[PDB]
Amino acid sequence: MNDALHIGLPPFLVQANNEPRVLAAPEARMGYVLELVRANIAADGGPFAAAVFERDSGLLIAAGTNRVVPGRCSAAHAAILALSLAQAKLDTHDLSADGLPACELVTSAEPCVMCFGAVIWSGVRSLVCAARSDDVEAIGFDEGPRPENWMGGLEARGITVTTGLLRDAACALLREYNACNGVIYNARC
Amino acid sequence: GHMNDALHIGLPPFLVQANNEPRVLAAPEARMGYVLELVRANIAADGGPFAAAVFERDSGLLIAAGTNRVVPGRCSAAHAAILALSLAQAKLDTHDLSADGLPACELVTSAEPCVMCFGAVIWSGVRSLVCAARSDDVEAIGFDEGPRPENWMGGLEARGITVTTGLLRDAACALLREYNAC
Ligand SMILES: Nc1nc(O)c2[nH]nnc2n1
Ligand SMILES: [Zn+2]
Ligand SMILES: [Zn+2]
Repeated sequence: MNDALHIGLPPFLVQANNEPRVLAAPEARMGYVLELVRANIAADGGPFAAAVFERDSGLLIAAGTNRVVPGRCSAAHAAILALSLAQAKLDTHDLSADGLPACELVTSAEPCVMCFGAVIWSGVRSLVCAARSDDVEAIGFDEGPRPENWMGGLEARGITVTTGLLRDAACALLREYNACNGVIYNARC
Repeated sequence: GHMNDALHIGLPPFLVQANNEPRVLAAPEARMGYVLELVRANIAADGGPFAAAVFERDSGLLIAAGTNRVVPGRCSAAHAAILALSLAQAKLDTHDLSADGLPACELVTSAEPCVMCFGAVIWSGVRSLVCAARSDDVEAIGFDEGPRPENWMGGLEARGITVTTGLLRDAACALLREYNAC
């Protein structure tokens, strides 16, 4: 659309944002996010996904995935779509606005510099990641020149940080995606 | 606004018009001038005092323009640079503005990008960034730039994006000051 910023969502992602879901444990939240990653890969997207949850209830607010290529938008990273769709559902730019419960971002990989800033501005009070930055860059993706000690930057910003949650599974998905990135047809892929 | 099958960021009349009107501005100040014009209309359209536009670096052909639409759009990622770069990619049918066969693109923005936009610029494919107001000018009216890397400018140049700042700074600050006063 030339009259607005329009990022369509693949069916699976639409399903994820339509069906009520509650996941109490961190492993439960991250496990669901990893399901979206495999499904995004199957839906022509990057091996990345994230979701916004109510930190104290585990209620899924919104889910997002990498749609850069099919979306014709380099700003379409998982964290950004998840944060935006969440803000659109709660009808506010601040997920920390008076009246709403604390929000948490559960992302399959540590945020690049762009999404890093996106998180700080989002209003979320917590960030939980799976794959470390080195894991993402090991298969080719660039995290960008994030400020030094970005983690300490978030905490000082009142944003608690956690990483490595279900890292092994997150890494397995990053590597299978990489094992198909090529152009030579692979029936196994 | 809010949707189920998509993230839809509506645009106000003037911005829609700006994204569909033929406009070729060769000189740098010409481009920055138009952009500051968008700032004003945006302020009147309930948006923040920020705007940007992507241009064909050498011909000055306007490709797309964006403005801060955070509050009215209920989206903290809706900064001038994000939308402009995003709508430019939409109009050129690609996520990479440096794609082969595509002309070099430039993002003329009213204020220096925040840590977030900093990254968007890097992943956008643009090869040039021209800014009017400086970071301290932005911070001087209550707008945060977030924790950017040490020497974000060198960070952009190291990646093939030449940076120019201070262009029409004074004219842009007058718009920042007025926005702040109201
Ligand atoms: N710092 C800052 N804050 C916003 O909300 C912006 N929108 N556009 N550019 C912007 N820059
Ligand atoms: Zn990112
Ligand atoms: Zn910004």
